[PDB]
Amino acid sequence: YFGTLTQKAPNWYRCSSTRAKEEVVGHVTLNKEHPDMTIECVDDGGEFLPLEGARSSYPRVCHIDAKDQDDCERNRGFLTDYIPGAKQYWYKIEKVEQNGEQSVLYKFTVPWILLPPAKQRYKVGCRYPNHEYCFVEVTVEPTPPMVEGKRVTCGYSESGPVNLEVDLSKNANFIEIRCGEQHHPQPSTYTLQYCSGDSVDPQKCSPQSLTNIFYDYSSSWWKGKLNGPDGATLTIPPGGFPEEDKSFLVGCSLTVDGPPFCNVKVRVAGNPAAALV
Repeated sequence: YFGTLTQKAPNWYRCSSTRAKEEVVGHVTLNKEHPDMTIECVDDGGEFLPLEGARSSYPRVCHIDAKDQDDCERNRGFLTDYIPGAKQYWYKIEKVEQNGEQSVLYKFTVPWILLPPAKQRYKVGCRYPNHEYCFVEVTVEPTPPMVEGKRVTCGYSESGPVNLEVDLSKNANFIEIRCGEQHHPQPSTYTLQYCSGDSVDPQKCSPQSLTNIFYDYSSSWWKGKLNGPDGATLTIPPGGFPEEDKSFLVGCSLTVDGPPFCNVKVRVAGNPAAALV
């Protein structure tokens, strides 16, 4: 049931219902420099795979291991499970007529600031009523981990933990940490505990009380969830700062318990600063 897939440009593929003898699969990579892709389905008398997936208010995609059109569609996933915040209007759809050939063009663009914190793979393509199909696999590259001011955006890599450091002090007393809606906090008890070990890996975390770090500590100093849409914000009242410089580890895991990990070392400045003793 293989349709015939040809590449017209990087991230632009064309499928027709001409029966090919071997399965050819397209390969798209979406990142900041190449935030868009085009799927072109030839109408031989031209639907995006999965059917309706580029028109619906909840956009839908194939699992990356779908074996064919029916396997894809009977198991169709949600685009937002791969890219949080994805919207139908990230697709622009066009009918094109050329020299007696009708095709439909589905051009998908990810706003680059919304690239996910971990690499994702799904696939889409073209499908026909007689069950013919072409797959185009989509790799969505991640937003780099970063610390911008006091906002810490975690990220995940299979080639090792991500380590980020950020500062807290009396006069710059809040930080925001984002694990992403797809991921998970470490330790899970982070509003009460930090990792005294050298990783937020549950096997290495060695959770200890945040009363080791702050004075008059309260879990109420955290607002928002680490895996909520805006991450979690930790705000330290001025009296909360100890006399000594300190640090603690909090972070994120890809899955509830498992790697990759993102380790955020929060460096707490002692109060008073030496100038003001």
